[PDB]
Amino acid sequence: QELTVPWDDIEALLKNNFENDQAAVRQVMERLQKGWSLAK
Amino acid sequence: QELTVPWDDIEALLKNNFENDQAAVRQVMERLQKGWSLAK
Repeated sequence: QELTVPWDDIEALLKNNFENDQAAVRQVMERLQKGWSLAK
Repeated sequence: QELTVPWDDIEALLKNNFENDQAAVRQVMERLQKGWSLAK
């Protein structure tokens, strides 16, 4: 699939969503990206 | 990992990001979710 995901904007969303757990922002973003690479 | 992702907010972000291709919003959200389930 030829689709581009705004990882910057998503990181900002998860950053806000995890307004305490930046470590969680990391884990969720890295799992989303990894998963994006797995679900290709 | 015990992490919750705002799929609603992300869908809105991708909806805005793909301000033309709602079909792409679908494909990206479904691949992010599937990938989330794969990268567990």
